[PDB]
Amino acid sequence: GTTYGMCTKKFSFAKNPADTGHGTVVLELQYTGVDGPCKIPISIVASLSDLTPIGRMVTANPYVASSEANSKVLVEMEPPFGDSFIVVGRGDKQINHHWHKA
Amino acid sequence: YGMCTKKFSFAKNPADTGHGTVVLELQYTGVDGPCKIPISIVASLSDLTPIGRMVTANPYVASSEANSKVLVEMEPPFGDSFIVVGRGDKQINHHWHKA
Repeated sequence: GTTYGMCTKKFSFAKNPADTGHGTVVLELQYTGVDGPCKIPISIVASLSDLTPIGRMVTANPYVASSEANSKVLVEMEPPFGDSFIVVGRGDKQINHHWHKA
Repeated sequence: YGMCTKKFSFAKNPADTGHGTVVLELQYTGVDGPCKIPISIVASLSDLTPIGRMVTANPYVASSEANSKVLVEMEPPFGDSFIVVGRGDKQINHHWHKA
């Protein structure tokens, strides 16, 4: 079927975020789980204490495409001016990467 | 990271989600990744102006590694439309109907 949940397992940053030539950043994620297809819990936040989404996901609503473990997904994003964190996963699964834009 | 240059294929029959969208599993054997997938919804093969909405907006082939699969979700208009992936002699298409 096509009833997909949020991915339940940890991701890793397979390649750390890098700037494009059009004012965005791209980040390669690797998914450790086998519950794909599943929706990636990714957002950009002001701090780890307030996970209100800010910034802009350019690759919006990305999915892990497969139940195969260690699948990779590339996400393009536009962090806000100033400080933010890219956060993937929730609770004890959460990984984070700080970003500063001047 | 420009547009992917090679022809894609669909891994399975395009699937109605029930909530008015279509999910496609795109396969790619090119080695020019990471690259942006040239996918859109159009009214007809004669007018490729994008219509509808990309739910999975701006999807990419994730790296230079061949043999990947990318899940794309799109909201076509009600009625007839075409899913189109690729350009020119690389273009593939699928006629979609939404009721």
